Amino acid sequence: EGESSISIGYAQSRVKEDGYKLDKNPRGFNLKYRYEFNNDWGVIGSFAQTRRGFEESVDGFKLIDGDFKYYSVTAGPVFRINEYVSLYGLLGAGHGKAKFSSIFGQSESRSKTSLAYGAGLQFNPHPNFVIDASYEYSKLDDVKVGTWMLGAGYRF
Repeated sequence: EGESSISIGYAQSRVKEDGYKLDKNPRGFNLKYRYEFNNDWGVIGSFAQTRRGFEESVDGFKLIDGDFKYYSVTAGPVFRINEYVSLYGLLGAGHGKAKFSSIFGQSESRSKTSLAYGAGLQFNPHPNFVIDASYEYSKLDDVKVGTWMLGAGYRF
């Protein structure tokens, strides 16, 4: 196969809420995979996932929590700008999953569909050091979602 690069970073999605957490930022991880690095052209895929997890505390306002997970996947073309920098765009869709805890002969689950788009760039200050910066945003009529990713990887 062609040359591939592995990069990892932290992923957080800012969401509007009544007062959950301070920055309303959930904890998640983003794994990036690049196929056909070549030089003239290439492609890049972005994967991210997160889950609510706040320590129990008595505020009197209860905790929304929700015990749910959010997944999103995007992909797009990559074009080198100079001799060590490239610009690429991410396009796809975001999905959310939720499960209710109860005892029944069957289980119940619901899914949601949202648009996913964003942009990212690759910067290599050193041959063996690459910094990846990508972000994603979903457009909902009532819910506004802001997501950013920060990490680094190595070229293989």
